[PDB]
Amino acid sequence: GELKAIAQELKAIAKELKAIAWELKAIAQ
Amino acid sequence: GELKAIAQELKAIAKELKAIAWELKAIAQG
Amino acid sequence: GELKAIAQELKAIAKELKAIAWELKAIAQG
Amino acid sequence: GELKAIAQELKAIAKELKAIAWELKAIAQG
Amino acid sequence: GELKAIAQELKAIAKELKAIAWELKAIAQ
Amino acid sequence: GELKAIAQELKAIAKELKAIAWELKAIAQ
Repeated sequence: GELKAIAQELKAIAKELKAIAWELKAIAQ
Repeated sequence: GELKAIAQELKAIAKELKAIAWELKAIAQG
Repeated sequence: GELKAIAQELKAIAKELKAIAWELKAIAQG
Repeated sequence: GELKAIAQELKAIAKELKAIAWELKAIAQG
Repeated sequence: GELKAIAQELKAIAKELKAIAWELKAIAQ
Repeated sequence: GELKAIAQELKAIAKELKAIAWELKAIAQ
C-alpha cells in the first residue's frame, strides 16, 4: 500500500544521492 | 488520498536529484 | 490537515531542488 | 503532534535547500 | 515511537544539508 | 513495519548527505 510506496520513493532518493556523492568524488579528483 | 500525494512529491524529489546528478556529471566531465 | 502540510513541504523541497539543478546547469555552462 | 513535528522538519529542510540554491547561484555568478 | 523516529531522521537530514551549505560557501570563497 | 522502514530509508538519506558533505569538504581543501 501507500506507506510501502513512500518507503520505495525514499529508496530511489537515497539512490540518486549515492550517484551525486560519486560525481562529487569525481570532481574532488 | 494524502499518502499518494506524499509518494508523488517524493517521486518529483527523486527526479530533481537525478537532474542534479546529471549536471554534476557535466561539471565533472566539462 | 497535517498530511496535506507534509505534501506541501515536500512540494517546496522539489521546487528548491529544481532551482539547484538549474544553477548547476549554469555552472556546467549549458 | 508528531505529524506537525514532521512537517516542521521538512520546512527546515526546504530552508536549507533554499540556502544551497543561493550559494550555487553565487558560484554560477548570477 | 516510529513517528518521532521519522522526525529525528528529518532533523539529521536538515543538519547534513546545513553542512553541505557550509562546504559550498567554502568553495564559493 | 512500514513506518520503521520509512525511518530506515531516511537514515540512509542522511548517510548519503553526510558523504556528499565530506566530498565537498575534500573539494574545499
